[PDB]
Amino acid sequence: GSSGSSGPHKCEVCGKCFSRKDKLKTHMRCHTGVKPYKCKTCDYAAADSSSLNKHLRIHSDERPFKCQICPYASRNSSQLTVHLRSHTGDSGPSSG
Ligand SMILES: [Zn+2]
Ligand SMILES: [Zn+2]
Ligand SMILES: [Zn+2]
Repeated sequence: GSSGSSGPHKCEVCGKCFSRKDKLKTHMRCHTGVKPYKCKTCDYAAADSSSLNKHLRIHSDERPFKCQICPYASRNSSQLTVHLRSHTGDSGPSSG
């Protein structure tokens, strides 16, 4: 059997309180952007990866270092050293 669940649904996305489900249901119409390509700081969404990649260009950031396991990056090597730690279960090659 099922009891059911309900409650208030605020447009946290922007911060608009909506009690009438009918209202919100449509309110979303505005927030319609399911693009996995979004800036790090800006709220811009691109369809094609490249698009986002280029957008990052304008942003002056010196990140010569780049992790292997993850596409992560750091301005200094030191930072990367501590970052790696994260990768605890790094399944890879190992002789012996
Ligand atoms: Zn909203
Ligand atoms: Zn940006
Ligand atoms: Zn990493």
